[PDB]
Amino acid sequence: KVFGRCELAAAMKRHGLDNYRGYSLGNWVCAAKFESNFNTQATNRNTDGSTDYGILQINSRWWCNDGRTPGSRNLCNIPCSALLSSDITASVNCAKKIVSDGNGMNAWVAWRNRCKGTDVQAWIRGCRL
Ligand SMILES: [Cl-]
Ligand code: NA
Ligand code: NA
Repeated sequence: KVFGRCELAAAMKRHGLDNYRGYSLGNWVCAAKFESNFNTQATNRNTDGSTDYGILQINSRWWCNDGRTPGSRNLCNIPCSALLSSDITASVNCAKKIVSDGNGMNAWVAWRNRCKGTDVQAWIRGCRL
């Protein structure tokens, strides 16, 4: 399922992302846009066994388990398939685990590159009427 920009931003605000660990809402929409293009079903079969999953393109090497990434971790204790659900809640909760450990959103390359310097409050403008 591909979210509308404001559809997504609303949900991300209901999932408590607004300023979560120092990161305003537009940040989260900006990384979602530039990781998956708002599509909860986005995958990216990284060259080795690893695979980026869902709206925030979570990597199976570290966070979830697909059953195909030898000696990966599962730091969210979820199977990857759950990220592709079209609900963002699983993707959103594992992301909160990622931003606290201390990088934080730098953990997402698309955020690090396409969002860091931009004016990010623009990714949520016009979404209230
Ligand atoms: Cl913002
Ligand atoms: Na695995
Ligand atoms: Na979780």
